[PDB]
Amino acid sequence: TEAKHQQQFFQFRLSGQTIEVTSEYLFRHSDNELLHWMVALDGKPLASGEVPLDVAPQGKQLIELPELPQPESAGQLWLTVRVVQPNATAWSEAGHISAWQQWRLAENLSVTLPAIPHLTTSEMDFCIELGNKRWQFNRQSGFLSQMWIGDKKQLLTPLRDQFTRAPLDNDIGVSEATRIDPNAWVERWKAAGHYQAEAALLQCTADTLADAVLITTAHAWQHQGKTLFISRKTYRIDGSGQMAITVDVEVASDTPHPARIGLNCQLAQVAERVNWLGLGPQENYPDRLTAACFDRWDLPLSDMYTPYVFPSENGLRCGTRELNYGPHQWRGDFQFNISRYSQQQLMETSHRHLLHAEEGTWLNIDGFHMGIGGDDSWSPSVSAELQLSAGRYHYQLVWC
Amino acid sequence: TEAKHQQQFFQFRLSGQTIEVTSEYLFRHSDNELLHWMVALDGKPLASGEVPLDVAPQGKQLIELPELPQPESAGQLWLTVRVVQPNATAWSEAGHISAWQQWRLAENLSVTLPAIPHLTTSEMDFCIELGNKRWQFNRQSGFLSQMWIGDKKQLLTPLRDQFTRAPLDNDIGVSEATRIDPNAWVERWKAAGHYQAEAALLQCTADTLADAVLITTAHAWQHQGKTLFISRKTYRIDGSGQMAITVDVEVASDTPHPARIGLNCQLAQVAERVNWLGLGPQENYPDRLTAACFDRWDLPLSDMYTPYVFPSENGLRCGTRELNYGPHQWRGDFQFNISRYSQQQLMETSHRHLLHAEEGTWLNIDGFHMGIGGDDSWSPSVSAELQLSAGRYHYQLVWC
Repeated sequence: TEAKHQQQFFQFRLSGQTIEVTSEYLFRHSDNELLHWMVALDGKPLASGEVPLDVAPQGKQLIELPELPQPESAGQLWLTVRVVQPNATAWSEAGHISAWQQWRLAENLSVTLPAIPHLTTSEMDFCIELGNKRWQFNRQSGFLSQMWIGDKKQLLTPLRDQFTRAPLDNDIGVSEATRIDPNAWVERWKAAGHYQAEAALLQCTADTLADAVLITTAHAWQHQGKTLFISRKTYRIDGSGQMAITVDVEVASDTPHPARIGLNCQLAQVAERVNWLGLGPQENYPDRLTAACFDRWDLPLSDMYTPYVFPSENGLRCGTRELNYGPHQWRGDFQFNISRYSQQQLMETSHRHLLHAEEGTWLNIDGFHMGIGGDDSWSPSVSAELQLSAGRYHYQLVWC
Repeated sequence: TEAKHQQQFFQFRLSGQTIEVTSEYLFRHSDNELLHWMVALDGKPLASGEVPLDVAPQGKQLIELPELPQPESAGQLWLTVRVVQPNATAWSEAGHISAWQQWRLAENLSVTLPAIPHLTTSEMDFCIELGNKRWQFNRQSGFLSQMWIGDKKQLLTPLRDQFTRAPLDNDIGVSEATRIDPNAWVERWKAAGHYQAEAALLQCTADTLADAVLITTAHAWQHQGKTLFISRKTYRIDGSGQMAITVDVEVASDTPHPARIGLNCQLAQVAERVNWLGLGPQENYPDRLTAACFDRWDLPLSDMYTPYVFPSENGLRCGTRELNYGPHQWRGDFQFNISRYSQQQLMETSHRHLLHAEEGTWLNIDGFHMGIGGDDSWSPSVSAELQLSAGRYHYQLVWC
């Protein structure tokens, strides 16, 4: 689909209210083409229309959109156009989409303003109660170890920072089985000990505010006395049941740049659908997301796993502002994937048919994710602006 | 100096311990050239050496550095090389530097761990007392309005967010006085109301931790019912006298990208020197910083103001991890300028001789600063990666 979008024969430019369509056909007029446009406010459709394409080969057609309805709610307005072929051809069905493009329109930042959670202090854990719910923070590990909705535990594995991915074929960087590229990203990550790095708890305290509870943690990841990453976190659990998570990550400049900076947990839930506001229905990465579109997407959970024959990191969706899985909701500005296979099982399994679904749902939420490359697959091919080289990283997430 | 660095006739590459020098002379051997190298750990010199250059025209010389001393103190090791001409020529004195380059070496992230400040609540202000010191937060404006060291006030103007700069000639985008470019950055900033935008206080509360005090603020900047920017802040005043400031800024995607995202205040101090760990002795911008070097720099305060004949934003230093001015210290990862002229007076004064020094010191500390452009001066010339287009911005600062 990335190939389809980049190779599309119509190119689009949005002046202000005008869409300029350019034909990259050399010989045919656009005689089987219908432009559909839609304006949505973070997934919700506000306006839509249809305009027949009437563009010569290598020519341009100006399409003036009507007066768009400047809404009242906060959020980002998005314009999406798609060229549909209303007639079947010898090679395509009626209604075939041949080209599309999306733009941000006007944005309206929200300035609207929003019991009290109870903090139990044991020597081994911090427990925060609000209503039926509980949050449990292991004071020895420093991680949120368990969550309670009603009577039922929500996690099978604690919420923990993750800096690695199960390596893609581009990460592995081999074209002949007998020759290993020592500059390959997986060779550099393994030699740096990214997959072996142990978290050293630096700080984990709890403070009761007059409207919430604040858990502060700091961890250092180390391999052989070298600190690779430091993760500083604050968890703000308010009376409205939200858990605001702020993460500041420092990466040593001399370590190879990590594949991702995010969080990972094994949810106890196995739900059927994934619902979320972000880029594209399909899998998209920071290096490959131009074909994706921002919208509200809703797919079965099997659709969020790409069954590459050699298993690797897969199924990521970027630009996500909201993710819904069962009763849980995560908001912010993140990338995610979600599936029944941990990154460890993906990395250790040579064939997709040897994968087995693990008992809950593995959730990877990334503030930051490296590009996937692909200029070739036998040398480092992620461009320098798609590498996580900034050294300090910040992201915020809200879970309910 | 940026022109001197980019045009230098020796080019450098650091493999691992080896410096490869490439000559861009066509006709002369490097017969008046001495490479000086120095390794420092955040300004402090650890090792240094001298190596005569012996490179043919268009040739290469490999220089293997000795065993560098792997230090114990946290911080970033930096390698700086400079080519000096030991002999005078007809056009240069003895000791003339003709070329230089700096690299990051190994980094060691710090994982070391560090009374109680008293919070007065009035209806108009929050006041935090610790020792001799006081911090005052205007509850109606939401800003830190005054600071006390001993008996003496430290601010003449409250610490406030700043999203504008006094426009450069490239921002103004005019080459003929009769013709105004409506796409010029200053025209877009003025039409969007960046210079007129009024801060609307959303939130300002205070919470007393068991080791510090936390002031939380949120502001919205608006022009004619459009929210341009939202600034969310936390001020953490601990028992060690530090004030940790965290700022998260949201920018509306439909406003023109702001010239800077930072803080600005008028310090009551007028001190003689500026001392700081960051890029270059000279003024450097995100678009123009390759000639600068990371080191500890110490200049008179007049050296931090560039007296451009048409006054504009000037004197910024990027990549700064620590800034010292009188008894104050700011740490983090910021850009700053410091001078006796506010951005307003710089913007309103047509000639440098019409500037008058204001009573204290104007401090601008930027998390983020736009590039200055200069491909031409009569059209928009800041490249897209040097524009503040990310929409959400985070920076942290510590004032001590």
